[PDB]
Amino acid sequence: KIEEGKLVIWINGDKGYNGLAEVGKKFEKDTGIKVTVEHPDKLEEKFPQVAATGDGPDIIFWAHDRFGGYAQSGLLAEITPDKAFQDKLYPFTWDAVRYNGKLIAYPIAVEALSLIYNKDLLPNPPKTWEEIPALDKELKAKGKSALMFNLQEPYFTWPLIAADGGYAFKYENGKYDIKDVGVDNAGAKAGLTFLVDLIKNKHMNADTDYSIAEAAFNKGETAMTINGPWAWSNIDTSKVNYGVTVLPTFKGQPSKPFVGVLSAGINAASPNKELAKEFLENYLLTDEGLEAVNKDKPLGAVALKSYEEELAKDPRIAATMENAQKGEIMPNIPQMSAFWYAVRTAVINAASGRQTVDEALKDAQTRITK
Repeated sequence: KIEEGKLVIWINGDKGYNGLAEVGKKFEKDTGIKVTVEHPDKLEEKFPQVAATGDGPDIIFWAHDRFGGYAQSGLLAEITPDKAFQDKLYPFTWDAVRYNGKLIAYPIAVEALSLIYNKDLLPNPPKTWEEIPALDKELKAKGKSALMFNLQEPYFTWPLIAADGGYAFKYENGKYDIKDVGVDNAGAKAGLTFLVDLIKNKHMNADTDYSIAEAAFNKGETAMTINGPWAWSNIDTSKVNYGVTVLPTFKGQPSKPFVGVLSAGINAASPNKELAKEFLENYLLTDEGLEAVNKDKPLGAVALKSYEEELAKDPRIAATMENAQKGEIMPNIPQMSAFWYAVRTAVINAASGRQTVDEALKDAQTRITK
């Protein structure tokens, strides 16, 4: 029902929680206050429950998309970083941590899709989507295929659909305009159509899913794939000589993948708000703090400029941040749930011929703005 005089922190089991425990130890010796870190199962489902009764951790770490609902219920306190501290992190990350204009969490890390290719089959990866058809016919002459990635889930195909104009919800003046949806505009249709032409002309198969695409790439059958940092581990084992780079352009516009920002929020019920702020701003969000967490489990690309510049020496991390800066911050509003269902159906329908491109998107759009 509080604790007063200490800090309790929650973070998921797949993150560097032992490394975060170490930043906590440094805090205790410099100030005398104890910090304890915990990683309970399905913690993102528990928080809403215990927090509603005035209980739970003082601060919680999770992808920014879930904090929208939390803030809606008044579970998060408004943070007060001054203009100077805000200057230490890339500007676009702050747009992922606000509900109704108010800052409700500190950005930590950044994640997004990238183009991954086989250097042995393709020493020069394509810069454009338009080039792919010809590259495929060319590689087929030796028994290989150009590209294979998950066509079942919209999170994986949106980068292409969004490239020339698509977007979920318009973001402006620090707020999302629930009525300005971009799924049936010219750009979105052009993108979905190029995707459908790939399938019809036999360059891709409508059934291809996550596991099927990963295997083909790790088996050296296909020259490229589209995936996140969570897949690098497996490619390392496959022994394929791969590279991770900027996504191809479409109609000269950059592909726009969704961006997930690991963030730290403060319980509105916490009697330790000043301690939390001091800890997060002056201990965790420093080159020394993120390094400690990273050493445990890689954070990937980070929001802190100074440290990201060091990390950028790894071309894979440099690519992740590049595709992220060119991508679309995932909206944190409730209406976003309607988006997924409407778009998922639209893409599966167009790929199967069950429905045309122009008609699939029209219906999705009508559905979301409903």
